[PDB]
Amino acid sequence: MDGEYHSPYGDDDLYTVQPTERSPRDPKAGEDVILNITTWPIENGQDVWVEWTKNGVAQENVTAAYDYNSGNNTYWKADLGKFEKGDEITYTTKGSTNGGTAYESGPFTFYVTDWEYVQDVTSVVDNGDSITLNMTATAGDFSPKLYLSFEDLDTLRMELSPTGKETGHAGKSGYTVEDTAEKVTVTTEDLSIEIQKSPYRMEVHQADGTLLTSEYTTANSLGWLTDGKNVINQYQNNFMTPSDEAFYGFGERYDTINQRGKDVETYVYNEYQDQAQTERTYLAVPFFVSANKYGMYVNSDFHSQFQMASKVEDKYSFVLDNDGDMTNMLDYYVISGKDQNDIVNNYTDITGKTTLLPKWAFGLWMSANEWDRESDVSSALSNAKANDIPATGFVLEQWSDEETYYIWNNATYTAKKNGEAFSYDDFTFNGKWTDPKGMVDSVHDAGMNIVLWQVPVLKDDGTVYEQRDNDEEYMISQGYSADDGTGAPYRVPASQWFGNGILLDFTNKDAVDWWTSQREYLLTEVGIDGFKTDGGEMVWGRDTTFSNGEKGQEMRNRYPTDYVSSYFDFAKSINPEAVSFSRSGTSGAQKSGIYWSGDQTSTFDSFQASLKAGLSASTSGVSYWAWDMAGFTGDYPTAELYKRATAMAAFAPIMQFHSEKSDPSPSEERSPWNAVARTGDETILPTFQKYLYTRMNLLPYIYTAAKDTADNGKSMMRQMAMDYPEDVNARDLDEQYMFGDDLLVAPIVQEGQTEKEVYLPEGEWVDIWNGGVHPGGETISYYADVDTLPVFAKAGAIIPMNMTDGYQLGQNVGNDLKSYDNLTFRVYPSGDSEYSFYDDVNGGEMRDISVSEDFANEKVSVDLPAMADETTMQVFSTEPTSVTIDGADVAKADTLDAFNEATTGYYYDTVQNLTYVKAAAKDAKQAIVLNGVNHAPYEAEFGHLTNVTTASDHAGYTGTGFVAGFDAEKEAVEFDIDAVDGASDYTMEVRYSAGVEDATRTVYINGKKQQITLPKTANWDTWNTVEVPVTLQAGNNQVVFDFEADDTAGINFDHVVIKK
Ligand SMILES: OC[C@H]1O[C@@H]2OC[C@H]3O[C@H](O[C@@H]4[C@@H](O)[C@@H](OC[C@H]5O[C@H](O[C@H]([C@H]2O)[C@@H]1O)[C@H](O)[C@@H](O)[C@@H]5O)O[C@H](CO)[C@H]4O)[C@H](O)[C@@H](O)[C@@H]3O
Ligand SMILES: OC[C@H]1O[C@@H]2OC[C@H]3O[C@H](O[C@@H]4[C@@H](O)[C@@H](OC[C@H]5O[C@H](O[C@H]([C@H]2O)[C@@H]1O)[C@H](O)[C@@H](O)[C@@H]5O)O[C@H](CO)[C@H]4O)[C@H](O)[C@@H](O)[C@@H]3O
Ligand SMILES: OC[C@H]1O[C@H](O[C@@H]2[C@@H](O)[C@@H](OC[C@H]3O[C@H](O)[C@H](O)[C@@H](O)[C@@H]3O)O[C@H](CO)[C@H]2O)[C@H](O)[C@@H](O)[C@@H]1O
Ligand SMILES: OC[C@H]1O[C@H](OC[C@H]2O[C@H](O)[C@H](O)[C@@H](O)[C@@H]2O)[C@H](O)[C@@H](O)[C@@H]1O
Ligand SMILES: OC[C@H]1O[C@H](OC[C@H]2O[C@H](O)[C@H](O)[C@@H](O)[C@@H]2O)[C@H](O)[C@@H](O)[C@@H]1O
Ligand SMILES: OC[C@H]1O[C@H](O)[C@H](O)[C@@H](O)[C@@H]1O
Ligand SMILES: [Ca+2]
Ligand SMILES: [Cl-]
Ligand SMILES: [Cl-]
Ligand SMILES: [Mg+2]
Ligand SMILES: [Mg+2]
Ligand SMILES: [Mg+2]
Ligand SMILES: [Mg+2]
Ligand SMILES: [Mg+2]
Repeated sequence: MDGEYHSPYGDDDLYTVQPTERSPRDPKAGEDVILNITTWPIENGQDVWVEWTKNGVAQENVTAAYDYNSGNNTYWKADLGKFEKGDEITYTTKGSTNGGTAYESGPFTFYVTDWEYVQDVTSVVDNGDSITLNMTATAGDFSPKLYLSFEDLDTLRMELSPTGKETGHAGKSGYTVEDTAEKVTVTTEDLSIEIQKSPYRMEVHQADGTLLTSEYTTANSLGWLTDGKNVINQYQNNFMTPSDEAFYGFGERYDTINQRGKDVETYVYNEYQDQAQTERTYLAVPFFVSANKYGMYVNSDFHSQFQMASKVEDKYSFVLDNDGDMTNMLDYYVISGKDQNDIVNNYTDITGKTTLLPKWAFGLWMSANEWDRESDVSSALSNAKANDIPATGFVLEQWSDEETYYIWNNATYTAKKNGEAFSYDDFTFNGKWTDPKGMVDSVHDAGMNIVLWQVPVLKDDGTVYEQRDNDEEYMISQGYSADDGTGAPYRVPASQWFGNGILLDFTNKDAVDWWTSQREYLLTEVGIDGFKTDGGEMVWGRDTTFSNGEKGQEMRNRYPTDYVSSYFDFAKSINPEAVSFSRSGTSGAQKSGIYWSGDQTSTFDSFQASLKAGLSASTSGVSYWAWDMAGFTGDYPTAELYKRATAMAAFAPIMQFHSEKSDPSPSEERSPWNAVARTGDETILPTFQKYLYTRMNLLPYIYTAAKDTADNGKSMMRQMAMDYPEDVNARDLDEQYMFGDDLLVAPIVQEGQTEKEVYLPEGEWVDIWNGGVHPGGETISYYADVDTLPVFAKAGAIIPMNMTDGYQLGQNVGNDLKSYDNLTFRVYPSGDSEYSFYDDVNGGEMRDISVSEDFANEKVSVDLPAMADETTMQVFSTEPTSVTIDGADVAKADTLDAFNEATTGYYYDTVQNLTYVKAAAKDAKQAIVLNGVNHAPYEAEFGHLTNVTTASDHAGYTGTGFVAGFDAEKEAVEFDIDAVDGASDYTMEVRYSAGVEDATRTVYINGKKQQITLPKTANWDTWNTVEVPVTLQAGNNQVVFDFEADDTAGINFDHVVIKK
C-alpha cells in the first residue's frame, strides 16, 4: 500500500462531494453515517477499517467494504450506523495490505445533533431600547432569550440566544409595550408586533393592523440544531405565506424573478454559462422583498437556504448554517417602509448605501479580452471614432505579465525581494506595451477612462517566475495569506480557477496595504481609473482560517466583498474618479462599484437570464448593474440578437460590451463595428448609434437616478412590482421594467418576435419616440421591428435631457461630461408634478422643478428654479396661443432654426406634439406659463385601425400623418382616450380634410352613438376642426369612429383633441 485517505468535509462544496467524505457531513440523530475512504494503488489483500469511540468508550472496529475502483484507487464505504442526540463520536480510518505498513487518517470527531424549538414566552423585560422575551424550549436544558429591537420605527430586529448567555443590541426607544399573561404587543407609529406567549408565535402588522407576515400557524417555528453541549450548527424559522405571495431579490438570480416554489441557496459560486439552469450565482444576498410589503434580511455571512413554499405550500423557511459556536446569535430583520423602494432603502441603512459613482461610469464601456497590446488599444479607439461611438469607459484584461498581475506584459526590471513595490521608472517597457502612460493618455484624449483586470489570488502554476516567487515567499513570511487550518497557506483547490493559487487575506489590513501598494504606481503614475476586480468565489474548506478569526464556512460569501471593497476604497483614495467593476459579493456589495452578470453565451435565452439577474439584483440593493450585451462567448450573436440587446443595454444601469476569446480570428469583439463585419448587416451601426445617442441624450436623467440610488435606495432598473406591488398583472413580469422614476422599458427578448406585449399599470403612458398616448390598466400590443424599443413616460414625468440643436432623441451630443449642449426638460403634464434634478455640471446643485397642469383652464405652468444654463422645456401639449415668462410675452418661432437663434421663445413641434420653450439662465426662479393649451392630440394614425390605412401626402397634419379616405363600411378608427380632468362633459375637436364634399361619420363614446357632420374644406391641403360634445368618465374611454351605411364621402382624419 502507498496510501490511504479520508477527510470528512472534503472542500466543503455545497454542490459536490469529494469521493472521500463523511455522509452526512454533520450527522443528526437517527441518520446513518457512512465514511468514504480511498486507498492506492489497487492491490489484492488490502484491508480498510475504522477505529472509534462513542462517548469515550472504545467500540469494535468497523470493516470498510469495497465500493468501486477509479484510476489507480480503490474506494471503500465504512458504515458507523445511526446515533442519538448528544453522542460524541471520534474515529480514525486505516488501511494496510497483507498486514503491512498501516496508513491512517484522523482522528475526526462529530457531535450528533437534533432540533430544539422555542416553546413559550415565560416573562418579558422591557429595557426601553430593547425587549427581552425569556423562553422555554421544546427539548434540552437551555433557557433561550429572544431580543427585539428597532433599527428604526419601521424596521424590526430579532436576535436569538438559544442558551440565554448572549444579549441583544439596543435600538430606537420610540415604542410601547402592552404585556399581558397571554400576549405581548409591541407598537410603533409604523408597526404592531403581536406575540402570543403560549405557544410563542409572532405576527408582524403595520400600525393600521394590516398583516405583513407571521410565523407558521402551528408555532414552535423558531429553532436551533444542537447536541445540547458542544455545538449549535444551524438555525431556522418558519413563516405562513398565502398562495399569491411573490418573493423577490435574494441577490442576483438568473432563473426567475419570483422565487416562490424554490429552495434558494445563499452561496456565492462561479458557474460558467449555465447559471439559470443550475440556479447558481456569483452574487448571493440573504435578503428578499415580498409584494406583501415587507422585506426579510438574515444578518449572517454563513450559507443559508430559503425554502420559499418549496416544501409545504403555505410555508416559507430559512435554515442558516453556523460553525458550531454556541455564542453566535441568530440575527434577522423584518423590514417595512413607505413603499417597496423604501424597504430597499431601509435594508441599505443596515448593510450600506450604494456609493455614487462619477458620471463617466454611466456612458458606454468598451471591452474585449483580445485587446492585448498598444496597437489593439489604438485601433479600438480609432474604430470607435471612425464609427462615431463616443464611449466613456475602457477595460483592459490581457494587459499584464500573467504571473504577478501588477506588471505590464513584456516589461523588464530588476526583481525585488521582500515584496517591495515598484515605481514606473523601475521598468523598461517593451514589446506589446512600450509606453503604458502614453497609452492611458490616449484613452483619456478620447474622453474615456480605463480600468485594469485583477484577481484576489497570487497565481501559483508551479512554474519558476522570479518576481512572483519572491512575492509568494514574502506574503507567507508576513502571514498575509489565509491559513489552511494546519499552519500552511490556504490555496484554491487544484481543480478550480486559479487552483493552487494563494488568496490574499483581505481581512488582514496589513496584507491589504501590501497587496495594494504593489498596484499603487498604476494609479499614481500610469494614471488608471480603477479595476475590474474579477473572481472572489474562491474560499473552500471548513478549516480555512482568516486573520479576523473567522473560518471558511463564515467567510466564503463575505470574502469577495472584502476583496472588492478593499480595491474600490484603495483606488478612490488616489483617484477620486476611480470605479470598480466586479461580479461577486454578498450583502454590502453595493457600497463598492459596478456589478456585471458574468459569463453568458450569445443567445436569446441568455439575454432573458441576464435581464432576470439585473431585476433581482436591483431588488437586492445592487443598482449599478451591467451585463455583457448580447453575451461575451459562444458563437457570434446574430444581427437580431445584437440589435435587441443593444436596445435593452442602452436602457439599463450600466452599458458595456465585452468578449471572451484571447486571440481569435476573426475578431470576437461585441463592438458595433465588429458586429457589422461578422454578420454582414450594416444596419447594425445606425441602430447601435440611435440607442447610444439616446442614452447620452438621457444622461442627465440617468445620472439623477444614479444619485437617487445612492441617497434613497431606489434602484435604477426595477421589476414592475417594486413600483406597483398591489397590481396583480405586475407580479411576474420579467420582460419589462421601470428605468429611473418615469420610463417603462419593454425590451424584446424572444427570437423572431415583433408584436411585443406591454403591461401598462393604471395611468396614462406616452411613447417617448413618437407621442403615442396609451391609457393604462391593460396589456397592449406594440409593433416593434428589430430596430425598435417600446419605451413610455409616465403621467407627470419631468425628464432632463441633453439635446443637440436638432432637439430629437437619438442625435449625437458627444461624450462631454462637464457641460450641456441644450439642456432640456421633457414634460408630460398631469396634475401637479415635481422633480429634483442633479445638476452635476454646475457643482451638483439640486434644481427643484415643478409643473402645474390646468388643462381645464387651457394652461400649463412651469416653475423653473435658478439655473446656470439656458433651458428648453419640451411640453407635451397642443400648440399654445401664447407663452409668458415672469409675465413677459415670449415670441413664437415659426421654425426650428428661428427657435435656435432666439434668446427666448417658443416653437411647436407638430410631429411630436411638443411645445419647446426657451428660457435664459437666471439666478432666480422663472414662472413659465403656456396659455390656450390642451392635452396633446390623439393622432388618428396611432389609433386602432380597421380596414383603413395612413398617408402623409397633404401637409399640415400633426403627428406623422393622417388616416386616409376612411370611406367604406366596416372601416373604423378607435381611440383609447383619458378624461383629461376627470368625469365631465368635454368638447372633442376632430381635425380633418374633406376636399370634395361634405362628409359624415358615426362616433361611439363608451357605446353611445352620434353622427358628426364634417363640412367640405376648400381642398385636400386645407384642414378644418369640428367640435363634438362628448361625455367622458374617469380614466380610459373607448371612442370609436366608423363609416356606416348612413355616412358619406371621403375624408383625411388627422387627430382628435379633448378639451373642456
Ligand atoms: O488575460 C487575463 C485573463 O483573461 C481571461 O479571463 C478574463 C475573464 O475572466 C472571467 O471569466 C473566466 C473565463 O474566461 C474562463 O477563464 C479560464 C482561463 O483563465 C485564465 O486565463 C484568463 C482568461 O480566461 C486570463 O488570465 C487561465 O490562464 C486559462 O488557462 C483559463 O482557461 O473561465 C473562468 C472560470 O469559469 C472564468 O472565471 C470573467 O468573468 C470574464 O469577464 C473575463 O473576460
Ligand atoms: O386623382 C383623383 C383621385 O384619385 C384617387 O381616388 C380614386 C377614387 O376617387 C373617387 O373617390 C374618392 C374617394 O376614394 C375618397 O378619396 C379621398 C382621397 O381624395 C384624394 O385622392 C384621390 C385618390 O385617392 C384623388 O382625388 C386626396 O388626395 C386623398 O388625400 C384622399 O384620401 O373620397 C373622395 C371624396 O368623397 C372621392 O372622390 C372615385 O369615386 C373612386 O371611384 C376612385 O377609386
Ligand atoms: O477553443 C480553443 C481554446 O480553448 C481554451 O480557451 C477557451 C476560450 O477560448 C473560450 O472559448 C469560448 C468557446 O468555448 C467552446 O469552444 C465553445 O464550444 C464555443 O461555443 C465558445 O465560443 O472559453 C473557453 C471556456 O472559458 C476556454 O476554454 C484554451 O485556453 C485556449 O488556449 C484555446 O485557444
Ligand atoms: O520576474 C521574472 C522576470 O521578469 C522580467 O522578465 C520578464 C521577461 O522578460 C523577457 O521577455 C524574457 O524573454 C522573459 O523570459 C522574461 O520572463 C525581468 O526582467 C526578469 O529579470 C525577471 O526574472
Ligand atoms: O405608441 C404609438 C405606436 O408606436 C408604434 O407605431 C408607430 C407608427 O404608428 C403608425 O403606424 C404611424 O403611421 C407611423 O408613422 C408610426 O411610426 C408602434 O408600432 C405601435 O404599436 C404604437 O401603438
Ligand atoms: O496561462 C496564462 C494565459 O492564460 C490565457 O490563455 C491568456 O489568454 C494568456 O494571455 C495567458 O498567457
Ligand atoms: Ca395625425
Ligand atoms: Cl459536529
Ligand atoms: Cl472556480
Ligand atoms: Mg427608512
Ligand atoms: Mg490582440
Ligand atoms: Mg487621473
Ligand atoms: Mg495571522
Ligand atoms: Mg419564461
